[PDB]
Amino acid sequence: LAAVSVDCSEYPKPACTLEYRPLCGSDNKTYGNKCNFCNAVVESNGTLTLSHFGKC
Repeated sequence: LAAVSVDCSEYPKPACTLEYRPLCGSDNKTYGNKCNFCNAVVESNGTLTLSHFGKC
């Protein structure tokens, strides 16, 4: 319960790297890592956002 969100002003990128940082959007959508979650923020106008860092 807070405003902890990642930044994706450099997305989207053609490479996710492959790490594993499951960021759950504020709608409960798990994204493998920051880039996968950041590609949703970029293709969503930022209407996604997250509610908690981790898997939903």
